[PDB]
Amino acid sequence: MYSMPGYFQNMPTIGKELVNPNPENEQEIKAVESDIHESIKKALDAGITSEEKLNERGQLSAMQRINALIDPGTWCPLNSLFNPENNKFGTTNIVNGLGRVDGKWVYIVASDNKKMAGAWVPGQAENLIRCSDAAKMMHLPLIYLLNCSGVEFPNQDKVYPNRRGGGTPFFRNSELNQLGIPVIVGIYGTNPAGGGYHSISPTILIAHQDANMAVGGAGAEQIIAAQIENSKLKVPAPGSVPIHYDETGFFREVYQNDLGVIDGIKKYISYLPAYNLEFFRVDTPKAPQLPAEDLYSIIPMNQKRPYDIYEVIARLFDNSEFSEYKKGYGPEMVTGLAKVNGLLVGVIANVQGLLMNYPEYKQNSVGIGGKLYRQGLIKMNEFVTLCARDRIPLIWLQDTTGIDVGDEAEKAELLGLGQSLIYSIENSKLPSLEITIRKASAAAHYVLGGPQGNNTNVFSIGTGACEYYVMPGETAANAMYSRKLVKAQPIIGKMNDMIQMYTDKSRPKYCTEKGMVDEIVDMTEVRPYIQAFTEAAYQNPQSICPMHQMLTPRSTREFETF
Amino acid sequence: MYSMPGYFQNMPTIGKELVNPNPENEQEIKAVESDIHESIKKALDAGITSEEKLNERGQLSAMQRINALIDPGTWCPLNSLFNPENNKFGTTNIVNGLGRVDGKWVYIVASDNKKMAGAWVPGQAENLIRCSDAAKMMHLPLIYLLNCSGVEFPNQDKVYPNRRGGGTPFFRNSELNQLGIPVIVGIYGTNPAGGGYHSISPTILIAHQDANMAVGGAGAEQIIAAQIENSKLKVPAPGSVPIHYDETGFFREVYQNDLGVIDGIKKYISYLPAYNLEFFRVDTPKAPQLPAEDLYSIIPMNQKRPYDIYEVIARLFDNSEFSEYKKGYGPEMVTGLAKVNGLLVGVIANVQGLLMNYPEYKQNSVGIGGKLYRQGLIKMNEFVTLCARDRIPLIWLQDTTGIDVGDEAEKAELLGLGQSLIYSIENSKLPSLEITIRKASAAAHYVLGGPQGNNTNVFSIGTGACEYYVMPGETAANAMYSRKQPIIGKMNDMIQMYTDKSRPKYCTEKGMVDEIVDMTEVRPYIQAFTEAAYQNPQSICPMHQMLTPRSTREFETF
Amino acid sequence: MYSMPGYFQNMPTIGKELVNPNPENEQEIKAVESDIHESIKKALDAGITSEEKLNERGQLSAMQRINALIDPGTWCPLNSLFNPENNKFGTTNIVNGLGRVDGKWVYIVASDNKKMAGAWVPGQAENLIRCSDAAKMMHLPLIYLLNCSGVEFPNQDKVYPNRRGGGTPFFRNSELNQLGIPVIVGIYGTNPAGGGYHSISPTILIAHQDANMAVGGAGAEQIIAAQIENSKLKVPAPGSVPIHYDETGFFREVYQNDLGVIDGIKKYISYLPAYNLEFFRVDTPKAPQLPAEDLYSIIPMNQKRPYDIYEVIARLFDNSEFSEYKKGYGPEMVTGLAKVNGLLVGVIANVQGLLMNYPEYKQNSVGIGGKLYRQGLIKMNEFVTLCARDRIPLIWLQDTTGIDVGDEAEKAELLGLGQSLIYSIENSKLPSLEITIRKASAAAHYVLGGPQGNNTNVFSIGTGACEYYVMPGETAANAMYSRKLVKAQPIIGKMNDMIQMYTDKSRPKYCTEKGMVDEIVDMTEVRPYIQAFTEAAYQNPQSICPMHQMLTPRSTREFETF
Ligand SMILES: C/C=C/C(=O)SCCNC(=O)CCNC(=O)[C@@H](O)C(C)(C)COP(=O)(O)OP(=O)(O)OC[C@H]1O[C@@H](n2cnc3c(N)ncnc32)[C@H](O)[C@@H]1OP(=O)(O)O
Ligand SMILES: C/C=C/C(=O)SCCNC(=O)CCNC(=O)[C@@H](O)C(C)(C)COP(=O)(O)OP(=O)(O)OC[C@H]1O[C@@H](n2cnc3c(N)ncnc32)[C@H](O)[C@@H]1OP(=O)(O)O
Ligand SMILES: C/C=C/C(=O)SCCNC(=O)CCNC(=O)[C@@H](O)C(C)(C)COP(=O)(O)OP(=O)(O)OC[C@H]1O[C@@H](n2cnc3c(N)ncnc32)[C@H](O)[C@@H]1OP(=O)(O)O
Ligand SMILES: [Cl-]
Ligand SMILES: [Cl-]
Ligand SMILES: [Cl-]
Repeated sequence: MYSMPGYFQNMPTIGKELVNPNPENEQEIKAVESDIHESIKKALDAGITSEEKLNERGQLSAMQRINALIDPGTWCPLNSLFNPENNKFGTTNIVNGLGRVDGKWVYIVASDNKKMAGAWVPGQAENLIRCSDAAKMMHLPLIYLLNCSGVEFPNQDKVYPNRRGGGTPFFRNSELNQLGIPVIVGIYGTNPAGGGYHSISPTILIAHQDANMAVGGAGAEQIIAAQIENSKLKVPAPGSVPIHYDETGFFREVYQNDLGVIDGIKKYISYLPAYNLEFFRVDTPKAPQLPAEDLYSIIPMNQKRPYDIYEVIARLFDNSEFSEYKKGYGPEMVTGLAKVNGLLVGVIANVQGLLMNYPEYKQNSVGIGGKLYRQGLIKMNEFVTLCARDRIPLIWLQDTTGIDVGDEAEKAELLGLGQSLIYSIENSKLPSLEITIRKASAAAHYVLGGPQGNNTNVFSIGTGACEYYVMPGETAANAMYSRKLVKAQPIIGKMNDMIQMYTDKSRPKYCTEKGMVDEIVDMTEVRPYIQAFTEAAYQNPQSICPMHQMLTPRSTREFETF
Repeated sequence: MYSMPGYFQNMPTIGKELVNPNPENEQEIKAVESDIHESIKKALDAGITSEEKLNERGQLSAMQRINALIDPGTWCPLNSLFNPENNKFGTTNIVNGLGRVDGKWVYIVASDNKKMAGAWVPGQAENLIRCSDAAKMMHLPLIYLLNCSGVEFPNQDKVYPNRRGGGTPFFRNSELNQLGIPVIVGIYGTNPAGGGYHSISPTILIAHQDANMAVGGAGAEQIIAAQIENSKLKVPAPGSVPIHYDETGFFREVYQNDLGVIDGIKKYISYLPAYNLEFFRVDTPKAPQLPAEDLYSIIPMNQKRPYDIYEVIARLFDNSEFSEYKKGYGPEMVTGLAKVNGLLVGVIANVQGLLMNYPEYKQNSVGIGGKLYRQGLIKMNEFVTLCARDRIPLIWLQDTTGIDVGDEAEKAELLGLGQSLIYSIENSKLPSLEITIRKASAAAHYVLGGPQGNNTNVFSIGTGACEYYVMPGETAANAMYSRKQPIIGKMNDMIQMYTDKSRPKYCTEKGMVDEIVDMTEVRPYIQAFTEAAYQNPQSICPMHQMLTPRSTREFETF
Repeated sequence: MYSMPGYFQNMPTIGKELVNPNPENEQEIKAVESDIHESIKKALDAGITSEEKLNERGQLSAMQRINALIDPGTWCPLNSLFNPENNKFGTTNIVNGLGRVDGKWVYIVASDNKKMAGAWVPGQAENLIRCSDAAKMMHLPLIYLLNCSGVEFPNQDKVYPNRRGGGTPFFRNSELNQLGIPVIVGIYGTNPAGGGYHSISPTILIAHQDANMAVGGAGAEQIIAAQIENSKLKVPAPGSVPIHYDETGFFREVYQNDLGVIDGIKKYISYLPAYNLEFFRVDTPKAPQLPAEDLYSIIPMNQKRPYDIYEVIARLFDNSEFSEYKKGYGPEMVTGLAKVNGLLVGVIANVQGLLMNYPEYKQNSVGIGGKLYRQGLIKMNEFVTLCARDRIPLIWLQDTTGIDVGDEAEKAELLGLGQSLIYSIENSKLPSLEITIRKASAAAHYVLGGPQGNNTNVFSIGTGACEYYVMPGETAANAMYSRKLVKAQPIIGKMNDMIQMYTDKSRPKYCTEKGMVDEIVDMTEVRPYIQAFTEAAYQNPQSICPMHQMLTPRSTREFETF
């Protein structure tokens, strides 16, 4: 039932059974993961109105609405801890990520109605753009579970104006619509002004019977007097159901309770165009042959230690199968085709450890795994270009310390080749996933399908072993202060300040808090995200290459045989 | 020598000669303007290495490089005071804006080498994106005068990572290239890592003979020892001319001094495709019939005072001519075609003052100028859609206090119609200029061709009479605290804080508006924008195939 | 003054000095060329009104207007002999091709006012579409020297209706405009209805003082009476200058005579955006090191004879330099980068002669040059894909007898690989030139950047040694009638009818008459056309790859060294 099994089935298998577990390493990784989960929990529960109080007066929390909406176990939260401005509640007042609904993947945004009635808080605008961007790049339906009181008044200057403030998503919703990507909103509670526009910008509007959307809402001693004297009229909240259902017909449908709204959304989701993924499969979905739990021993928290990348790839992709492009050329990178629930993806991943007698442009040299050289860069360039032609999404597994430096490296074209890769990625036009296994550092972070490719990277996730910095604090301390040491003790103070500050500001939690990485995910959650991404990417792709017309597999084969 | 003079020449003229100057108003506006210029000056001069010291060792400052590059008097700086993170030096370490080069408009980005050798500072990445974005939307060549030491080490966490950090411009440069928009870099001084990529991402590389671009540069007591012992070798800065000219050939050309580099850039700029603007003209360029200085009396700093928008439009556009679309329908807005150096633009501007017997969906009502109603919204929708079809760039003059509120307004479809306008703008696909005359407030700021339309708004500028807020502090204080003595404290805290954080300078510092420009600089920017937009447009509507003028005429006669 | 001389300058040189001329071969080719020129001459001079009579009453012929418009010696006519419907005059009543105007290449269409006042004749619509298509694909300004009386009344059914009839160009002109490509028209003489629309559809209208454009023009015994009684009024031809200049302002400018109109057009052409080609050069323009006249000896008219393709490539491209991609892999094809007036092009060309010990999927086999095999097809696929990424236009030199047949070939994926190439070409999105050196046959004609790629092939030209057929008449005779032999003299009659008919209908002149190839060009005109194409393609390209970000040269180098 599949094309070209000779190419796409029974690929080389990779990975060993884990013979030597590392409980202490596992304990270190799980400690990071636990801290993320506790922080996510503490953040979701924060706010003046609890889930309990919400339920008492007939409303569901953001997570209850999501869990009601999605197929159980398909929640891939993104930006859970995103809090670039340090809001007290620890979030941006939206919950967002990928969920599956009766088999259809959709991007989900839910207003956190526990916190200031879903108000726009600092950082929210940016958070929201990352949502509509992901949807845009994947051509994936965007679902708003809206309960939004608009601009948080004290912070208006940070949430109301500017190119990428609270007004932007409404343009982004129109762009999704114009690109042919539907937006569905469940309207809950009071949605004035900023909330109103969030209500009116989507394609389909499903309202709670008590909900409203409006250009403006109901919002010294006389001021208190006027309030009760203007409340005794029982004048209705502007733009309630009798207005936007009965008069304007802007609300297409109206339900009695939150779960009704969710059902309405489900119905409209069921209307949306989506391939049966079977159409794009080259194999029946198969689990990896090696357990993901091993990743807790395989990927070392001791950043000085290498590890075999193949052991990671064997645990993330179907059947631990892998079809490497140009094995032996560019030994610092692994580039090859794999399968995620039967679907083709291109994988690009750093190789760790020492590389004897390499790179070829240096005499008597040893290459450092995690670094990028001429062959690695050209190989990736070719591979990205091949995958682009073939409409094969790229998954980048980053663990990098940069492109090789020095005039020998410069003469090898390395700067040009790294940028050539950037060019290749931008030319690819396909949605891409970036997974930071450990190190995201140097310009290599950018060129390795980094999140700086705003047209291609849908989002990025990291494991608990991950860290982000320009370069290690010690290298940066030398780079920053060495010459000032020769100009002239307060300067060595500054150097230790720097080494410390680089450690502090490169910890997984901080990184995702600032959004350098969208989500820290458990080692056992990496594949689930890959699966969510790949299936979302193949749901309604905007371009097709028939398998028998794909070049990547052919060029791969030829490099093997010729 | 022009198509359809019956439509495009001798349009109705508008505006009166200013009979009653307002010296006190003028003084208030000019005070704001003076404070901007002084702040811009103080910011450009800040940094450890002065223009003087730069010149002594053979280098030009960012502004010297720009002024050498551009036709004199064509500098339209943007983001002069942009400093969202409050860097001490007051800037993002880049100077940027529109300049003209031998008649060709180009977007210019110059590294401020006065400050940490042009290092990436907090806010810079965002600043840079606004540059490549402007270029992208206008299909305008982007010029880098590069002197960039890469990531500022202490602030690496704010300048190195993330979707829109320092790595983003390199993708943006590839996108410009792939969209067919050339990037030209003059490479100066040391450009390692972050600087290297800024050097290598553009289309054309012109290098100073002492310059370098590299993946990585040269960058307890032993550390100082190793330095002098590693400096005695006189080992060359990685990726210098002998490497990137003589070996890789990545530097296409190499010059002896800064002005040589500038000449190289000029030569390559001269290679770039550009219409003679005469091609798109419907008239010979004419100054307005009324002086711009009048704007200092016309546009009131007293925000409670109205003014006649037509008096502004008469002073910004060629010959004070204006061809209004649907005059009398949607009286709260003026929408119509005008001319900027002979080129057609669509103008959309708020009308101020009371509007007797309006809106039509209310009994015995008076409409507030600066607000948006059913007819205004539909009219703008139609006008934007018409101009889009006709490939006519839109210039929005904002002075707004929002769309009308209340259930009567809701039944009039107002929410839907504001969003419909957002849809129309996004559908338009053309580059657009937004000018905040005074008030940028409410969702109206967004729908009136706001900078939130990231695919259409190239950038936005404001006059000294401008201010940005969700709503006035007093209205916000009621909205925030009404339902709730420490509470009246908070309300005055809010009214004050809204005043503080809505002043022109603050607004542009945060980048809510890209530049505060002098009243006499508004037209120059309009001229820069329009001419840049018509230089190499990606789409054409022949004048005789334009709908806007036809539909306009028909509304007048039928 | 150029990027990366190490890659782009001092490429390997190719080709030998011609030691053994072949005068008889030369004579055979030049005979074909002479017949083309005579036919083109006879066609241009045909019509009831001569150039002499035109000049007497103040008008220029199409060729006079073109020659006036263009830089001398830059005329590249296309479709000179295009006459699919066999019109008596031998043409489609338009003259078209590429001309250069003060350094700017433009596509030119001129109404043949010698023939029924520039009326729409059968085949014209198609001819016109090829013009707007070329302009569209190259993003090249389109110039109309219009003198058009609209639909030829007796042939209205063939020139007026249908998806690709006389109304289509007006839509095509709007599409060019919407794509950002300007159309300039010089309006001459009477242009009613069909002519009117041709006048009004362009961007810029320059009128002759006596010209008109109109929805409708002035057009038993009483009918003759009404004519003189309706002519005595001296009622002006509808839509003359007083109307379309003085009233509507549709004519932007008006000139006294034909050369004035041409000067108007020149002025507006001077307004058009165009790179100085220096911007895209990687070298200073250099002539080939070997003379093109040699082509008359090199390319054999005896179709059974091979020849060295390198000798052709050495004579068509700058300095006889060539940078071959994957030399030794896919030995049946040459694919590599070359220079045309300093500008990078990708060249793909058939290798002729026997290929010992090939293809690799057959035991004890000899490959036929001119045929396509696994490595050739994969190589081309890669090369096209590489050049697409790099924004390097492709020039295909076709001399082909098809992809290899048989189940061995089928197992080698040949069908899929040929179609993969079609996919690659369509993915390339760049303008492409196709030159038929000799044989355009089999599906190979299609996959080798054939004119069937309506989004990529701007047009196609052929030498006098060229010929087009599905397969040779003798092979086709067997294929058609062999089985009808076994089933059963009238059948061998039919076989000779076929062999003859295939010869007749595959001669260069017939081929271009039908438009299978757009123009038969002299051996010494091939490079000029390449030069016209390349410079037009680089004039205002819609996409750029910076040289230091180009992959083709890097991947080429690596295949050479690794
Ligand atoms: C261009 C766009 C501009 C804008 O968006 S302008 C902002 C317009 N927004 C409003 O008018 C909202 C006024 N709010 C209500 O009516 C809000 O009670 C509401 C009607 C929702 C919600 O009222 P509830 O009775 O349902 O109370 P909740 O538990 O859901 O939350 C209310 C609580 O959250 C906080 N809250 C709610 N909205 C905001 C905001 N916006 N900012 C800061 N804090 C907020 C505040 O502590 C509120 O207390 P009160 O003021 O006493 O009601
Ligand atoms: C992904 C990309 C990552 C990156 O970009 S990593 C950053 C790589 N950058 C470097 O290695 C630059 C090291 N700098 C030099 O060699 C720099 O002297 C330099 C070679 C330029 C410039 O040296 P000059 O001798 O020309 O001195 P300048 O007046 O131009 O400015 C130097 C001065 O500016 C400041 N400066 C310069 N660069 C930086 C930076 N980057 N951060 C903070 N502050 C800086 C600093 O006070 C410097 O003093 P010293 O350290 O004593 O030289
Ligand atoms: C959807 C679009 C539909 C259409 O285009 S409908 C066609 C509308 N066309 C007309 O009405 C053209 C009528 N022609 C004139 O007025 C034409 O004399 C004319 C005004 C040009 C040209 O008249 P001239 O006096 O300049 O004579 P010319 O030497 O340029 O050529 C005229 C000659 O060409 C021939 N001719 C010209 N036009 C046509 C056409 N169209 N078909 C066939 N043959 C034609 C014919 O033999 C003509 O002889 P007359 O009929 O005695 O004038
Ligand atoms: Cl790097
Ligand atoms: Cl509003
Ligand atoms: Cl074939």
